[PDB]
Amino acid sequence: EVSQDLFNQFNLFAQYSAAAYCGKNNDAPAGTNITCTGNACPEVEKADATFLYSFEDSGVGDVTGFLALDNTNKLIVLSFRGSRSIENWIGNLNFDLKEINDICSGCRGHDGFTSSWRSVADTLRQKVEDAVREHPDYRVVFTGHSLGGALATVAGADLRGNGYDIDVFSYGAPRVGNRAFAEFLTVQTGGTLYRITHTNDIVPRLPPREFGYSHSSPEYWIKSGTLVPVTRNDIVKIEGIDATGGNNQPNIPDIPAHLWYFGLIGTCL
Amino acid sequence: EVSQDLFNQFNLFAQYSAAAYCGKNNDAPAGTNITCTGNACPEVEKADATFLYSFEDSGVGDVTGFLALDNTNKLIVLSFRGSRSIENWIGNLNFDLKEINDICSGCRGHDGFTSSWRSVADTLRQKVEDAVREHPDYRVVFTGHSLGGALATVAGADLRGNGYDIDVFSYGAPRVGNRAFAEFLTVQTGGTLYRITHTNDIVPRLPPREFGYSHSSPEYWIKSGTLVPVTRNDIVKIEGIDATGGNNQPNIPDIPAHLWYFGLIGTCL
Repeated sequence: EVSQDLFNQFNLFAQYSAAAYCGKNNDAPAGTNITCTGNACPEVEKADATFLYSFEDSGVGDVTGFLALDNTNKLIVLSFRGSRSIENWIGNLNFDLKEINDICSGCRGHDGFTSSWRSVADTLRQKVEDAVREHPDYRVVFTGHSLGGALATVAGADLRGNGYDIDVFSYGAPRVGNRAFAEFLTVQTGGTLYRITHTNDIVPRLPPREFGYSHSSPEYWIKSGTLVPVTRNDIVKIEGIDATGGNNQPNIPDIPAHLWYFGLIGTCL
Repeated sequence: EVSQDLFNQFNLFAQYSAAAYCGKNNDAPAGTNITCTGNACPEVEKADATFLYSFEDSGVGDVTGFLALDNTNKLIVLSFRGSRSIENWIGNLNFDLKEINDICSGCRGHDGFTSSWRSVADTLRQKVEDAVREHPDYRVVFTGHSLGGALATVAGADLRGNGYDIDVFSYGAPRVGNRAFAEFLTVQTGGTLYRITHTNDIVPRLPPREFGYSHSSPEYWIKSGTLVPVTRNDIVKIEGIDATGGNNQPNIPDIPAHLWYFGLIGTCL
């Protein structure tokens, strides 16, 4: 259903997100080769990939992650880590929508996450633009898992439209706001956002559509189970805003599913 | 380089060992189907397997585990859980011997795995005698990962001799005694020991061959990496008390390889 080529990119950014959690990237220097504990990012390891700037608890929300240069894949990857302790971070999630208009008219975006990027935007936007300058032939991708995901999406739609495309790969990201917004992220150019989800991952269930939230389109939904290897013949395009048969199926959800996107993610052996 | 039937048994007992850490298994009413959280033990979930005796923290060594009635596989399984933090248990690992002539004359063992077992030995011997009575033709199998492995092994060697074979499958087990214990465990009667190791796993290399400890033979080595699916082709039979060319290689150990035996084990998603 999804192309071998999209499958590799999905896999690779899953590893870049997982690397945000695992091995020597929580804080660190510049130029460092990227490596992960417990085989958590082999495809990144296999690439000529190097740190550009590493961050932590940046601004009001606690923003942690890195900016990488991948000479093999021709990339500049900004990766946002999610929470240190997920189950905590889960129950505490305020269903609250602050209007997004700067980013788009009539739109609505989650106060916690919406407020979280602004906190840091200028100090990193800068650091990206700089890299863009050095390798203007390189594709800018922002990725992230969980809280890291949400950030990426917010950093992305935000910082888009200054001349350089911004792809986003989110793995197990939650809703960031409203049906207008959703429609925005769906047709907004200069970056194709790829919202990846798994089975009944609890994160992209929240917040609910019952609370006026919605998700952008399409959604990429991994139907293979937890700990199960992923093949490109297990990933389905759920095109149509909030179409069902997706992470939005009617049924009951789970956390171990949040930790399995292609490989182990948001935790570290 | 092992048979298929052998592979399935490896895999089922890895799940059975996993379950000892994960699921609603830690204490539940007898007769309830055995289950786990985070896709830990699906082949055990597939079977008609219920708990017989549930325990945890019992013993003078906080010994944790379960006895399990498997109608589908026609087995009686006794499963021992490892430490809750394999690190604070690797770190704190005391290597002092003790006499174990009850098991085998001359043999000396780790005062720790011996004593925690000795304390639960009567009470658990009894409970297996009831299921063996209840099911004379069922296979008694003792299993465990990490510490669990070790205990299981020290149980097997000890309870063999009552008129029923006791097979042992340990996963990433530590070395358990001197050269006398080994040989007893390499050629002893009344049940086969299947000692499974993965790559550069750490615990099977402890305690050192230079604190008076040695390995039972044979060894079934898993060559596939951490977070990599296991095939019959990725297991290799390593022959010989303390042989090398498997796990017992002069290289640098790895905690995460210990946490992957056919699937996730030693931790829960």
